[PDB]
Amino acid sequence: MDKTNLGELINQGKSLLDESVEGFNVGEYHKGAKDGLTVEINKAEEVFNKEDATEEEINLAKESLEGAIARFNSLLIEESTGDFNGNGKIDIGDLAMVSKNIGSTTNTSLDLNKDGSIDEYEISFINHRILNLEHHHHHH
Repeated sequence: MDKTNLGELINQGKSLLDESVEGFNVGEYHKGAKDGLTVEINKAEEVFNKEDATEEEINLAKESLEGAIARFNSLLIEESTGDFNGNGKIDIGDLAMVSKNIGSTTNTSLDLNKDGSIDEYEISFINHRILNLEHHHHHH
């Protein structure tokens, strides 16, 4: 069963984008995700079922398949992206960590989306988590 790299990287691909949704919190990404993970598909599926999807197209189509899904996977406000500082703190990372670079493709370690640019996609969660963090007095 050829097209392994494809059928193995795409099966989940079209199932990810079709499972995920652009929203603004855990389980939903901001925007620009539905494309990447699909762009790899549009380019992969065309290979998955391609005839020349031999030794030339597979690896050629798996490239973005192994790097595009890995991206979108952390686009839906990574189930645990809240840890912007990377040490375990969700309160200032929005007004000190993420908002700091905003639009930087070097510090993707704390981008709810991981689109390589601290933008709205990365503020969505905190912006909400901050407000609806507690209802007693303060502190987590």
